Amino acid sequence: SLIPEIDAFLGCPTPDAWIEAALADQETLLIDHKNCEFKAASTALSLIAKYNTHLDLINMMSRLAREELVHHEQVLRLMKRRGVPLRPVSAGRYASGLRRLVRAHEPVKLVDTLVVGAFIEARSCERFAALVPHLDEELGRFYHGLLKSEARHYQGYLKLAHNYGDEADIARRVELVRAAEMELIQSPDQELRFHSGIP
Amino acid sequence: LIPEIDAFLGCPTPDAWIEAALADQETLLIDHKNCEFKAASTALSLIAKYNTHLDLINMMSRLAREELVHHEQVLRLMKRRGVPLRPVSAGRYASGLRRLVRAHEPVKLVDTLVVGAFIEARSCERFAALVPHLDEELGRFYHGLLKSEARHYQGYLKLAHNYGDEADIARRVELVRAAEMELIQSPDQELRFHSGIPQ
Ligand SMILES: [Ca+2]
Ligand SMILES: [Ca+2]
Ligand SMILES: [Cl-]
Ligand SMILES: [Fe+3]
Ligand SMILES: [Fe+3]
Ligand SMILES: [Fe+3]
Ligand SMILES: [Fe+3]
Ligand SMILES: [Kr]
Ligand SMILES: [Kr]
Ligand SMILES: [Kr]
Ligand SMILES: [Kr]
Ligand SMILES: [Kr]
Repeated sequence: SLIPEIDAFLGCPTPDAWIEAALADQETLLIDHKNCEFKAASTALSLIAKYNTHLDLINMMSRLAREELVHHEQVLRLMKRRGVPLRPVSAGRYASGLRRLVRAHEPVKLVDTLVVGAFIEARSCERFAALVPHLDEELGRFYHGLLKSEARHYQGYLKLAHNYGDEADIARRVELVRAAEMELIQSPDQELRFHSGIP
Repeated sequence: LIPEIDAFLGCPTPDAWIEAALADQETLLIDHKNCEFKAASTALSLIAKYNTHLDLINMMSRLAREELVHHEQVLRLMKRRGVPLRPVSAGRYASGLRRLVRAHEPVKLVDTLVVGAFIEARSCERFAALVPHLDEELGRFYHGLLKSEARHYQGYLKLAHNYGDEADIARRVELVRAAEMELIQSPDQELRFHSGIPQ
């Protein structure tokens, strides 16, 4: 069943405890979300630069980066309308945690990087969906719009991993990262971030 | 205010540069492609550095998207013309100009933006020098990129004035003009879009 459904692909749902913390501090959530959109754009560019002879990756990543930059700009606009000031919010543990599972040897270092991307995007999709019933109208609508783009990016990242890797080795990678990702989501965490664990 | 391009710049593109470029248009295309990418990349690095300057962040996010569209257009054109994706290392020009930037704020930022204005202004002037010597499709593509380069030159300089200091900008402009002219007029071992004179 190539490219499963979001809840099938993921190892756990977003905890209610995370949701409660998120609702109690929507301003730091927004700030971190803004930063996540940007980071996704910059990650895409770093991939283009590392894999500069991989034409398929380059063309998908350049387009993806533009989409993520639109989202970054939209989060900024919404922050502006609602009087949310900018302030520094350092990166959470999640994406680094997953990047540590990545192997050091090409070409498998690439397929793993892309599987990690598929997980980040799948989780963002699931987590937006968990959030939107609890938000005000304009925020819920914005986040609903985003969750649909996250589902496409999840597919995009998995398709690209299959473009450069073998079914079995990917299936192995997905199993290893699934477990690591569940642990980061379910484990306790000393901070609120979009992809933090339970506080 | 904002000077016209030839007035802002310290010299025209030498005729010897143009001769070299026309004899090696595959390398020029690949480098051009890389420059569009590097411009998006630089724009993102600025957002990450100046992650609280709202005007900077909004201009730079938009600018990156536009630069990535151009990255993609040059790739399309490379594909139609059988230009392979071979690595071409970065020329001296951009890093030569950055060496001029002072280490201290808020003047490190102004400096960086004026370097930005010079790179964009030179790209505009150099595309215009090339257009009349190129085939139909390249001529039209490079002509369509002139307008945006002039606008980006405008944008960077306007943003410099947002964070300066009429006198301080004027002194920085005078200094970068000199170095930039020297980077363009001096002999260079490599053909790039922003290389100096051959030999
Ligand atoms: Ca002049
Ligand atoms: Ca050929
Ligand atoms: Cl765009
Ligand atoms: Fe996004
Ligand atoms: Fe996304
Ligand atoms: Fe451009
Ligand atoms: Fe430009
Ligand atoms: Kr939120
Ligand atoms: Kr988010
Ligand atoms: Kr996100
Ligand atoms: Kr060219
Ligand atoms: Kr260029």
